[PDB]
Amino acid sequence: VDFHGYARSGIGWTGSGGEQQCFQTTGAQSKYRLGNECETYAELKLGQEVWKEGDKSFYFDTNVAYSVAQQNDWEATDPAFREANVQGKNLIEWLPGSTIWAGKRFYQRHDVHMIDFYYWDISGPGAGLENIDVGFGKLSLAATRSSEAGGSSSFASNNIYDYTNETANDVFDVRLAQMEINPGGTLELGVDYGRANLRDNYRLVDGASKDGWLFTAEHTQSVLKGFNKFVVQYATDSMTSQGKGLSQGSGVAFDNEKFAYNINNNGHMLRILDHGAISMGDNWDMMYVGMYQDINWDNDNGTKWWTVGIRPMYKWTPIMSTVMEIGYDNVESQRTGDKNNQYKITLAQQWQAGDSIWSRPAIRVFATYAKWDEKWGYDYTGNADNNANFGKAVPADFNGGSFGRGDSDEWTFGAQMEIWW
Amino acid sequence: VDFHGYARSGIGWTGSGGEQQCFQTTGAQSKYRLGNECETYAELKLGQEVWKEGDKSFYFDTNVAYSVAQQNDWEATDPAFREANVQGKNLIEWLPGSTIWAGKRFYQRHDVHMIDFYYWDISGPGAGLENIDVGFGKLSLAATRSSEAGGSSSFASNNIYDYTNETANDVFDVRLAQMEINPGGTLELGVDYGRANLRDNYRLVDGASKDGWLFTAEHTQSVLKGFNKFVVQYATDSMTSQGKGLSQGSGVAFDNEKFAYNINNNGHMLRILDHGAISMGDNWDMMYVGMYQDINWDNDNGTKWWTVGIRPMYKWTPIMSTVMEIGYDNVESQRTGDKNNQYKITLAQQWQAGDSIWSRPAIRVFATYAKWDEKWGYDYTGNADNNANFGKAVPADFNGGSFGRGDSDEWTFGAQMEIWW
Amino acid sequence: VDFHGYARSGIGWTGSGGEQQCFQTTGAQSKYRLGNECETYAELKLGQEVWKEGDKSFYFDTNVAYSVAQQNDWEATDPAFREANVQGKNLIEWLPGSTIWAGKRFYQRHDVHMIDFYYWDISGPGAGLENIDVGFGKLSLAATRSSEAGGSSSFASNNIYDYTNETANDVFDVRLAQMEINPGGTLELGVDYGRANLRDNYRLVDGASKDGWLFTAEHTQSVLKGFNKFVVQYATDSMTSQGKGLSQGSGVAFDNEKFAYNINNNGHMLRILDHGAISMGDNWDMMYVGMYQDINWDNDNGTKWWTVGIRPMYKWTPIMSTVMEIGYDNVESQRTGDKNNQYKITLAQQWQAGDSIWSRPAIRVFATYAKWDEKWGYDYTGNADNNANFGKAVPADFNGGSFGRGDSDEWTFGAQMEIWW
Ligand SMILES: OC[C@H]1O[C@H](O[C@H]2[C@H](O)[C@@H](O)[C@@H](O[C@H]3[C@H](O)[C@@H](O)[C@@H](O)O[C@@H]3CO)O[C@@H]2CO)[C@H](O)[C@@H](O)[C@@H]1O
Ligand SMILES: OC[C@H]1O[C@H](O[C@H]2[C@H](O)[C@@H](O)[C@@H](O[C@H]3[C@H](O)[C@@H](O)[C@@H](O)O[C@@H]3CO)O[C@@H]2CO)[C@H](O)[C@@H](O)[C@@H]1O
Ligand SMILES: OC[C@H]1O[C@H](O[C@H]2[C@H](O)[C@@H](O)[C@@H](O[C@H]3[C@H](O)[C@@H](O)[C@@H](O)O[C@@H]3CO)O[C@@H]2CO)[C@H](O)[C@@H](O)[C@@H]1O
Ligand SMILES: [Mg+2]
Repeated sequence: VDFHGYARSGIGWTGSGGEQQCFQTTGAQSKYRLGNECETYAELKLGQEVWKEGDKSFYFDTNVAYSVAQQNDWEATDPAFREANVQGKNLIEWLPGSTIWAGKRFYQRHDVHMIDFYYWDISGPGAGLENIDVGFGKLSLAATRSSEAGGSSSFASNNIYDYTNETANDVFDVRLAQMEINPGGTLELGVDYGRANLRDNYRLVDGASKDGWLFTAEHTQSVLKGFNKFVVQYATDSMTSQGKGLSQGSGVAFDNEKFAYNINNNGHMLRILDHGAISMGDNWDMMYVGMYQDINWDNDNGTKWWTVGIRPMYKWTPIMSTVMEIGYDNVESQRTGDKNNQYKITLAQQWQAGDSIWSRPAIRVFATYAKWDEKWGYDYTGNADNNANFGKAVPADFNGGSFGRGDSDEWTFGAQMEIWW
Repeated sequence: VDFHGYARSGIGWTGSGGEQQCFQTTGAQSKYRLGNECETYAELKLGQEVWKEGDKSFYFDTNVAYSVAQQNDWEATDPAFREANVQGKNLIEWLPGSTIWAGKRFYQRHDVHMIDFYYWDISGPGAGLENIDVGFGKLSLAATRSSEAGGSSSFASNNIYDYTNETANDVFDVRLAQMEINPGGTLELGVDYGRANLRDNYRLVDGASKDGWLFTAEHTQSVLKGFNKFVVQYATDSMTSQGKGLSQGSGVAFDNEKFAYNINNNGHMLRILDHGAISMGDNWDMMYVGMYQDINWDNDNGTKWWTVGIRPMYKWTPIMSTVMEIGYDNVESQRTGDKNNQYKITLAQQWQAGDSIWSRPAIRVFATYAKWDEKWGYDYTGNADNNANFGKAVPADFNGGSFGRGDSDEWTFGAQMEIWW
Repeated sequence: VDFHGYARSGIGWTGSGGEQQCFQTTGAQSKYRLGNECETYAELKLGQEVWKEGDKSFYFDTNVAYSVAQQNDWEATDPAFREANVQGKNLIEWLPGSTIWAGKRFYQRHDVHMIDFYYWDISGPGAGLENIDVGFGKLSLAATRSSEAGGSSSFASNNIYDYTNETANDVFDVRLAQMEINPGGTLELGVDYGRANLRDNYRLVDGASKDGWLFTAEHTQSVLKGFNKFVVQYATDSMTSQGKGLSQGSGVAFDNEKFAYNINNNGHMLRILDHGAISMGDNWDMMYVGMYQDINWDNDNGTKWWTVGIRPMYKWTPIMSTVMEIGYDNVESQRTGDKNNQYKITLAQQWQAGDSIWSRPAIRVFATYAKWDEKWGYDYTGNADNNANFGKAVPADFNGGSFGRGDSDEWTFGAQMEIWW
């Protein structure tokens, strides 16, 4: 049996009082990871090569995820059965070196570690013909699925409350990669086309986006004994809300009281990202991110995001170092023009089973500090039925109430373990 | 650690629209498997031989099942802890080669793959003395348990709504097998006696079946480089409803509104089955089933079922083939004399890690087509309290409403993976 | 992959009728284990040494628990994700042979097998520096966490029903062990200090205990080819209710109707324990316990407990024996002075993969008998709101109703498997 996974777990305290807290800017889709994670998360994989004959082989892989709050010993939970697929390599003579697979599978995800941000991820149930050799590069083809909670109607109503049927969305993906545009660099290009796939007779709301596009282009340059990635992405409509490759063409959301409300995503998104990790000499390592994301919706509720941070590691011993992370966020509401922002600074002393910023297990002892000043928030007060502004960006003092995290401070500290195997 | 299991997973589309659908005749207890399965199901076993001394050994086995809808990546679920038992072989000098075991264990199940139909299965918590050598054959003894949701009353009421206590049922099993009645053939005989085991003072409903019998006789003949099984079974009363060896002597069911209703199973069942797989030459393999099942209940709500289908595999390469399945069902209501029926035809191109119809992993790409015409259905409209005909067979247009699947068509298609290890 | 666990599973019957029952004295915190367990419980561990360099190594461990009722095959359940931690040994040059760890981990538990009683157990999320060599003995340091369901208020109310916020408690532990006070004996000493850690601004009830102490001293003497432990413990206030090392300084409980009620634990506890297992010759083994526990609360609802039992094993063969267990309990209510008591006698014939009372797998076939006479019970009738005596000790006939198990008899029997690996 093969055994792999990821897991993080720990214990912490908040400067002001009680269990530890985590800090994320209202409107941003991420937080600066170090000494700013508040869960025990864990994926346990058990795979195995079940048959081999020369070049031909069949591999079986599975994944079961657990997420608990780590406030107690016995903590019951509903695990997620995230992957169970079979991949057969070299089984098709004519297209050599390629694989065909079917089943639930995490499929070629692209992410940014220090902010735990996945920027191109279409995993889920699916199937595909992977790694076909096109000479100048490798070309892969796949189809995956997602399905939104409700959003379709059995008959034609004018009442959004009748659109409660789960609505399926398909994604068709095509990538061309490992092209050496330059010396040291490579270029990957991909096209994603998604669409809500309606049951015979069902109907979507009026004006629902329905389908959409995501265009990705990623360049990898080898540098300072490490690397640098520069991405640029462009999304359209039903692909703007998730923004990783998955489609939500129905435009209907739901309150905690089962009331349907309208999230319509016609619009577009533009992403410009650059991240990497470089080694400078023998005693330093350092990861870094810089991103600007702009979701512009017709519905006028989009946002414009900016981030930057760096994680420099300095090594006393081959297995003892001092890590430091500094991050800055700033989100501006499309609807109101206000701006929310924050900055965090963490200081940690770790012991890892490695000599790299990328090596783990790791055992940290840290201290984090954050100061934010938010001037807007989302209005989730009331009910999708009571409230008409339900789920819209609204200023910090809108109608004498108060939205957003405010303008304060805080510091937390503790011990943590993190590890991929 | 030992690692074994079963798992199936995939992606599909319905000709008419949306996610894929599966087809099963109303009244039949099975569907023709190929390109007609709509879940990600998976059992993960982790066992181990914990002690051996010569002939003596102690084996530890466990099983944990997962079933999700494969419409998304993160799909939480409550797993079933299905087996955790210990078997010790040769530990009793006097009866050599035999095992004694205790714990939850799948125990000697007999099924029919293409229709995924288990026809003799009494697994659950239990214990037994297995494989005693009686000279002309092997004789095994076991006791397993089941318990129905409610069905007993603390005091004597006349109101069925007072019969809500979980009611336990025990099964006592005896089999005599591996007897060579003829050359190439073998004969197994088994007797099952089950009964509801009431708590001190509790009482069952008036007229409740209470106990019952299942008699099995299975002949296996070696043929065409494969085999053929011919079964004949006979059940009585509290063994007719489940019809695999488990007992339900209480006769009380429950609506989705927690209202008790009366399912009384006094009557009998007669099963005549013949299935097998044969190889004809070097380029063809083919599985086949033929069955006739008649449940006759006093309560007049039984049914009379008929099935036939064949799955012929033709192999282009030692690892690439074209499979085809064709199935026919026809169920007639005891209560109304009407008949429901259907026929399915699937065509698939697979790649397996084998050269057999029985070998897997397998990766299929298929298309299925079905046409049914149902003339009756079960009335589950209303409430066990609102409705008096709750859960009874009723014609297709009974009281202007409509029961059954109707008289239509459909075709689906997709990709799937399936594998036992 | 490393694979370990514990698991017990089986099938049983009650003399009087139905599934088997288990017997525990009202007020006692344990039952005499043999042929007196009614669940399928199982922990499945999968660990692994992920990196080693000479003396230095990093170990990864995990645990997932399942508990089902064994009344059926398919039994769904919510598993508990109990441990996921990383321990790195010898990573700190200056303090050699010591480990530093972080994550959810079972940490140095001390228990009493025949009564399944854990008397010093602070496991949960946490971190620590383990096994520092202090010359005359080994000194370890750790901090673990727990959190009670509710018990804090956002503002200052006088209504206990406003104290519904989960309230966290930290524990700080220090032990000094492996000191050879005498020849053959050793001495461990430990101090535990726990306290509810309130969020900025939240408040506890008036008079809430808040914090507390647990003092442990355990002496182990090597004897009769086995051993003997003699413990003495002393707890104070917020450590008296759990009484194993975990803190509950809030004093607020909840009915099944979400109504807060007051459990206040100011008081103290005194524990005197002596247990062990000895071998006498070659044909006998025998475990034994003797304990006296007195929880004295200001609130006057404490109890005074007494137990004694012995489990003598006599071995026919190196792998076939006859086990016997005899236990006696007697609890007296602090509030009413009444006394509850019981005695059990079990007789079993087992087959184990060992020659010891401590060796398993084991497969038992047994019969148990118990006779009790309880004269008081807890009043859980009504609601924390309806009832004012909710949850208090009350005599057996208080207000014409009836509390406690009464004065009866019973006998059960069956087969079971049990195994740690
Ligand atoms: O295994 C490689 C991978 O390990 C780590 O990624 C894990 C994350 O740490 C963990 O939070 C989780 O990520 C989730 C994202 O937060 C969320 O945006 C969404 O996409 O679901 C994710 C769950 O899959 O899981 C991943 C891995 O399963 C590490 O951060 C990565 O650097 C590394 O690529
Ligand atoms: O492992 C041998 C076994 O593998 C396959 O059987 C699995 C079925 O595919 C799967 O559906 C499931 O069967 C369930 C039945 O549908 C149901 O009638 C009832 O009896 O519960 C069953 C769950 O145990 O599980 C089995 C195996 O666990 C394959 O179909 C068989 O040919 C083969 O014998
Ligand atoms: O693995 C060593 C350990 O095995 C056995 O202990 C298990 C118990 O049999 C099992 O009931 C369970 O114990 C629970 C206690 O009943 C309860 O008081 C509380 O502390 O939670 C416990 C769950 O951890 O689990 C343990 C082991 O996980 C055996 O009894 C012991 O002798 C032995 O030390
Ligand atoms: Mg659940």
